[PDB]
Amino acid sequence: MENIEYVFEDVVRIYDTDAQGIAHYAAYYRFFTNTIEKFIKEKVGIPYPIVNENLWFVIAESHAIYHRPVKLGDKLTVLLNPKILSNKTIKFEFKVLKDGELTTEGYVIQIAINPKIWKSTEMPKEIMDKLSIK
Amino acid sequence: MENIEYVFEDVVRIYDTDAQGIAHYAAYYRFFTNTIEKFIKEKVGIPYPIVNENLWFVIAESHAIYHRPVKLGDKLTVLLNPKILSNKTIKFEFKVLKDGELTTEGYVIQIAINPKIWKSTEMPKEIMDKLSIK
Amino acid sequence: MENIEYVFEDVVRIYDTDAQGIAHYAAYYRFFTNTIEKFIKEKVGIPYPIVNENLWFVIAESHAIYHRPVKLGDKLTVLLNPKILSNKTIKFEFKVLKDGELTTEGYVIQIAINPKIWKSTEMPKEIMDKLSIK
Amino acid sequence: MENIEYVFEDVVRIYDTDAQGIAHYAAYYRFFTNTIEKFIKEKVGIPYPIVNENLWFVIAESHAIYHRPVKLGDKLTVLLNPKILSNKTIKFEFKVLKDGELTTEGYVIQIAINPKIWKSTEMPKEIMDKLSIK
Ligand SMILES: CC(C)(COP(=O)(O)OP(=O)(O)OC[C@H]1O[C@@H](n2cnc3c(N)ncnc32)[C@H](O)[C@@H]1OP(=O)(O)O)[C@H](O)C(=O)NCCC(=O)NCCS
Ligand SMILES: CC(C)(COP(=O)(O)OP(=O)(O)OC[C@H]1O[C@@H](n2cnc3c(N)ncnc32)[C@H](O)[C@@H]1OP(=O)(O)O)[C@H](O)C(=O)NCCC(=O)NCCS
Ligand SMILES: CC(C)(COP(=O)(O)OP(=O)(O)OC[C@H]1O[C@@H](n2cnc3c(N)ncnc32)[C@H](O)[C@@H]1OP(=O)(O)O)[C@H](O)C(=O)NCCC(=O)NCCS
Ligand SMILES: CC(C)(COP(=O)(O)OP(=O)(O)OC[C@H]1O[C@@H](n2cnc3c(N)ncnc32)[C@H](O)[C@@H]1OP(=O)(O)O)[C@H](O)C(=O)NCCC(=O)NCCS
Repeated sequence: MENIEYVFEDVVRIYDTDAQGIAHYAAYYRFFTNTIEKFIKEKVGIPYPIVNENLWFVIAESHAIYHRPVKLGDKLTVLLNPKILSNKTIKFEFKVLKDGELTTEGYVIQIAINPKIWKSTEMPKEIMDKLSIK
Repeated sequence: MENIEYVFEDVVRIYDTDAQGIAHYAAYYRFFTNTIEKFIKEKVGIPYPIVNENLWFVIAESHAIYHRPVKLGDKLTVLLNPKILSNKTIKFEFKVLKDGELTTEGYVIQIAINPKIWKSTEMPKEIMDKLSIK
Repeated sequence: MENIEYVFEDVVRIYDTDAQGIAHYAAYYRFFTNTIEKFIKEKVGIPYPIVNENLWFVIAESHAIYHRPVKLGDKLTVLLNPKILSNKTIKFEFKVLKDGELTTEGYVIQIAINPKIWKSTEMPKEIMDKLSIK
Repeated sequence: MENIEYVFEDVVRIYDTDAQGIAHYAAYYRFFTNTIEKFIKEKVGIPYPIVNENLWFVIAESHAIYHRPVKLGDKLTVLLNPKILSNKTIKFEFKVLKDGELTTEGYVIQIAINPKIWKSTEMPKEIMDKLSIK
């Protein structure tokens, strides 16, 4: 449980599926959004992706490779590997597994911005400090 | 085309379906949201449901009776009957049809609010004036 | 563990909100589906809303009143009251609370069907014996 | 009508946004799915992503870069560039513009499959003859 902040688990529900009977594009975002939110909560102690009126996180890039399908009722495990690319950027890599078998892998790059001017902004030292602890 | 502001048509797409192969709960909201937005645009000339920083519309109540299923690729027609219940409230009744055959009917009650205090607020006369014209 | 099948807790997420800063129409479906799904699992011990190839639950009617908004981060408690209307239809009444104040109330009505012919069907006694308790 | 199959226009809706006041991850799927669906209809004359019981398209990989945000009400133009990678896989590259400035770029890769066995399958010549034009 030492790395538990990097592990998120849940089941595929009706609203994660479309008529092809497999999880859909937006369902993977719920899964990886839940994983990043927990991580930040437990590692940093702050809300995500809206931290405050002067600091938000927005997605600058996204990628996913869907190796295998996941169906309604599958218990998924998501594994997170955050990489701090700068005082403005984080790549959250993730893997999705069913019973230890990889189904999906990808990443999202998020940028810290001050939403009032809507430009990128350097993350406070407190947050960087928390983020550097494995 | 005189009542065209009350008529909205579109097809059911992949993302309106879940694994039961029929349109899902949120897909009807896209359909009825598109219908109300067009109506307000053409009848009133303003954006919806966020009109400005001092005036928004939020849903206070909703109802739907789903008589028949709609499937991927169905061309749906939505018919709107707005009833102005007060200077603060509108019931947007709707019907959904496939080839003239009713599939769905319901309503949403929307309230005008000033979001800065988050309380109900009376709609300007200009808007009421526009809304009263059939 | 008194009435624990009937109580579900959840938290408002970024994907539950729209630009009005509050939970949107589909979010409430997320909440009540989770509540109903959990109830069925614990009380009947079966999957929901697709039980098997011959037995599905489909929504016939939905209703909600939104007394108060819920926002990103709020924790919520859904209370369920299943009402068995017939050998084949259930009305799942629900309330949403926040810090123990009522924010939302509603119901969905669900009907058991055979999806191969798409007509409603009596719930098996297996299932009805278990639902009939409590 | 030069390259009209490749151009799609859409508008950002309330259901395309989250509490950050901008279009969210799934919204972009809404846009590019509509773009791809329209292209397939006009170029090949078939439904997408479910062509028939023996032929579906499923996403194998997705990628996007979000240069600029889009907001509620913005009109958008999606530009499509289909690249045929094999007898069974297509890479649908896309750009999103707003007031003719680049906001977003990406691709999804789609594979033709038989869903009854769930293995990839060569696209029929009917379909490939039509896709191969332009
Ligand atoms: C259908 C599926 C199993 C593919 O089945 P398969 O036939 O066993 O897959 P293969 O690995 O043989 O792929 C077939 C071809 O596609 C190619 N392919 C797979 N991924 C590719 C990609 N990312 N880019 C380009 N080509 C790709 C393979 O190289 C192979 O090429 P080939 O013509 O040289 O043989 C697929 O992996 C799948 O079900 N993925 C799940 C998709 C999903 O759930 N999508 C969710 C989107 S939200
Ligand atoms: C499956 C469906 C066709 C019902 O099929 P059916 O068997 O032909 O339907 P019936 O009209 O005979 O309904 C069966 C029973 O349910 C009852 N019922 C239907 N709607 C009801 C409701 N709103 N409240 C209470 N009971 C209801 C009927 O009165 C009937 O009662 P009975 O036991 O006295 O015979 C259903 O109408 C349907 O497919 N609706 C589409 C649902 C859908 O697309 N849901 C989308 C949700 S987002
Ligand atoms: C904004 C909100 C608090 C209303 O604030 P309020 O100032 O207390 O508004 P009121 O309760 O006095 O109601 C406004 C008026 O419309 C009427 N009204 C409210 N709900 C109604 C309903 N469901 N049907 C018909 N009329 C209704 C009221 O009677 C009142 O009329 P009145 O002044 O003549 O008495 C509202 O309850 C709310 O925030 N709801 C939650 C919105 C939400 O989260 N939903 C969207 C998610 S899908
Ligand atoms: C806020 C926004 C304009 C960035 O503003 P900006 O101040 O110009 O930020 P920059 O372009 O200088 O990039 C910020 C930093 O992160 C880096 N960065 C940006 N995108 C990156 C990416 N995709 N991968 C790795 N690093 C990246 C930049 O190189 C820069 O680092 P630097 O200062 O060392 O050069 C951003 O482009 C944006 O609004 N994107 C749209 C967000 C959105 O709508 N997406 C969510 C919907 S799903």
